[PDB]
Amino acid sequence: RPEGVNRPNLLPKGEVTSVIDVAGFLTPSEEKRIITEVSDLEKDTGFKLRVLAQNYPETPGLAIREYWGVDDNTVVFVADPTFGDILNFNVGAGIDLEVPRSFWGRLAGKYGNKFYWQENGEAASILNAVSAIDTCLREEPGRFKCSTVQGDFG
Ligand SMILES: [Ca+2]
Repeated sequence: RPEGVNRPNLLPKGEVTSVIDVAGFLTPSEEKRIITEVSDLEKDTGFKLRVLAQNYPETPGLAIREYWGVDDNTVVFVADPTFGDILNFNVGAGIDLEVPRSFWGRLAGKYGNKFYWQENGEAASILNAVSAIDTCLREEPGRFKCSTVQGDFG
């Protein structure tokens, strides 16, 4: 409970990037793979997935608002083992309209439970969750949209 953490100092230095890995969970090559996926998704759908890997309270926190221009089309994925579900999804109102709410909890259960996180490591959890979000958001509308999660079969 620190007034809401707001640390511009923990933002990356140069040009905006859609991955802030404060915690050191991802290699540069893993970061690059997420950046590619996230760019493509945004190009194809207009949805903005942004990834913040952190250990609270070492977070840019409220600083990410201006940084990423957080809006109705933004899902902020916080991966942080200090808080609750480890995999935390902050879902813009525009995404919320297209995705069943149960999806985020199912995604968190699958790739975010503490056994999966410890066994497979932080990178694998994050990468697998990014891909499942990408897949979900790209689905055509329908009564069974995102009722299953990527990897369920494949
Ligand atoms: Ca890193």
